Amino acid sequence: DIQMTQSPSSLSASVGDRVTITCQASQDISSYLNWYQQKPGKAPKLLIHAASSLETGVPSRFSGSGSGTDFSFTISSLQPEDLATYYCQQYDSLPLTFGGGTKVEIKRTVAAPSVFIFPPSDEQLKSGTASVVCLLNNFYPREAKVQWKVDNALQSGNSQESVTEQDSKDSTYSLSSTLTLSKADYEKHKVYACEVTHQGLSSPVTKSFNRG
Amino acid sequence: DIQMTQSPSSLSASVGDRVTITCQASQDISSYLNWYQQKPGKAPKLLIHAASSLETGVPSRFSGSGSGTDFSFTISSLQPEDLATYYCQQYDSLPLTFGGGTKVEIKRTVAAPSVFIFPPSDEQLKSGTASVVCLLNNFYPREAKVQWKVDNALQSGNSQESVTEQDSKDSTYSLSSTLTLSKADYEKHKVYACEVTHQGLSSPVTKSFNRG
Repeated sequence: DIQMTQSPSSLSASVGDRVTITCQASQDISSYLNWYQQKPGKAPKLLIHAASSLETGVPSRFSGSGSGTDFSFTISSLQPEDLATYYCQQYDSLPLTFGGGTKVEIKRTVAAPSVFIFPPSDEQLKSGTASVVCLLNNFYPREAKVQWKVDNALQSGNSQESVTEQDSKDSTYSLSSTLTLSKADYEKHKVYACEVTHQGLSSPVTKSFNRG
Repeated sequence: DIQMTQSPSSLSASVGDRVTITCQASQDISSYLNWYQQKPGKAPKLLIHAASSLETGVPSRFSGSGSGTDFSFTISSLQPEDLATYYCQQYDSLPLTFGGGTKVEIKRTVAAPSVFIFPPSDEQLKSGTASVVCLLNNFYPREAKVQWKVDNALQSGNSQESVTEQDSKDSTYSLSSTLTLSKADYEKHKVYACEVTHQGLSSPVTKSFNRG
């Protein structure tokens, strides 16, 4: 088939920066190339058709060019809402093939995570499990550490965390750590602590509560 | 343009099950529909072209049916290699619209969400806007439904959700539903509720707060 080679695999640039992504077809595909934008968790959206025709409704900062084997896509000045994975697709023939994609990540200033800790719900305890939740809100970069301490003893392999994709409004992340103990182990202890270390934190922040 | 609506948005199933997704167009598009498969972090792959033409190389457990406005896709026996997100796309005319997608995932121990509700801070209300958040935490499968009620009335068109994509999928989700109201509207009501639904919950868990 026609192989589509996209580059780079991912990249980070500041808002206002020009972004250029390229695609090459294994063979001359004339001008039959489309560019899609895939926001996190959404269906892909067409931005550019036939190598350079900008779809109506798409911001003018997007543009494509080239023909034959080499093609390129450009974002004049990167904005928070451009956070997505861009794909090029050749439509010279079936099977319509896509390139690997390119994750663009917005670089921005360091933001300190504002943190909260939430004790298990009595309704949750009734199921045989207690989940203590620790929330790290609006931070940058993503590299953040969250260590659990139950009665001063460090925890391991009983924590699970979900971090969000970079926010399209302010380019920050939010993370949620969850300590899961059986109702028995939970009742055996009093102090539940969550130690969050981040780059915008001079010293590790510790949130905690005393069991009822 | 032509709007494509898929169904369901996600589904959990065990290896060997017969799976069926649907896709309906806002207007007759003949057989001009493609069905893609997208593994996490991969570019979509065309599986079916022209409504029911299996692309050379795809396994026969995959089938397509439909014409005009109602289409469907079927997997005779779900195989572990089929766990992914599927899309339909119409190519009757630009902008080559893609449906929302249907995430097909494996059945596992049902994990119920611990919902939390956060009211707007005074600093934000200063801005003239009011956003009340409702976090669904650490759940599974992804199928969940957050419903907002203000002074016991059902709201619509004023909330936004962002599901945390799970990376290394022997995991769980987190979902935020943000209801934005103008300051004046926010101060015109008392009770703000968020009623979530999930298969882990025996009954819809309604979480709320009273302005004040």
